[PDB]
Amino acid sequence: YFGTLTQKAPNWYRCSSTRAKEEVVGHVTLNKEHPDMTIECVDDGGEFLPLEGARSSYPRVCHIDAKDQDDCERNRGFLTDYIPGAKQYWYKIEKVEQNGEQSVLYKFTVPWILLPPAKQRYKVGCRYPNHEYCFVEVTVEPTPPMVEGKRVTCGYSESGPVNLEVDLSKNANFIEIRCGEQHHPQPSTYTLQYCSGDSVDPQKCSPQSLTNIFYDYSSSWWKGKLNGPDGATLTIPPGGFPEEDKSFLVGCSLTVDGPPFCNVKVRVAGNPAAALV
Repeated sequence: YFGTLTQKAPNWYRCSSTRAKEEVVGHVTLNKEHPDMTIECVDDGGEFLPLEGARSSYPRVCHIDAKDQDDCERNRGFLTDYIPGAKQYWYKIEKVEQNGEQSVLYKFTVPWILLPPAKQRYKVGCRYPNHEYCFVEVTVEPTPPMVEGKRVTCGYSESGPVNLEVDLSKNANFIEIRCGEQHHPQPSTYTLQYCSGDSVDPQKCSPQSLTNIFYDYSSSWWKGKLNGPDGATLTIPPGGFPEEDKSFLVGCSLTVDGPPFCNVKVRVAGNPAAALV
């Protein structure tokens, strides 16, 4: 049931219902420099795979291991499970007529600031009523981990933990940490505990009380969830700062318990600063 897939440009593929003898699969990579892709389905008398997936208010995609059109569609996933915040209007759809050939063009663009914190793979393509199909696999590259001011955006890599450091002090007393809606906090008890070990890996975390770090500590100093849409914000009242410089580890895991990990070392400045003793 293989349709015939040809590449017209990087991230632009064309499928027709001409029966090919071997399965050819397209390969798209979406990142900041190449935030868009085009799927072109030839109408031989031209639907995006999965059917309706580029028109619906909840956009839908194939699992990356779908074996064919029916396997894809009977198991169709949600685009937002791969890219949080994805919207139908990230697709622009066009009918094109050329020299007696009708095709439909589905051009998908990810706003680059919304690239996910971990690499994702799904696939889409073209499908026909007689069950013919072409797959185009989509790799969505991640937003780099970063610390911008006091906002810490975690990220995940299979080639090792991500380590980020950020500062807290009396006069710059809040930080925001984002694990992403797809991921998970470490330790899970982070509003009460930090990792005294050298990783937020549950096997290495060695959770200890945040009363080791702050004075008059309260879990109420955290607002928002680490895996909520805006991450979690930790705000330290001025009296909360100890006399000594300190640090603690909090972070994120890809899955509830498992790697990759993102380790955020929060460096707490002692109060008073030496100038003001």
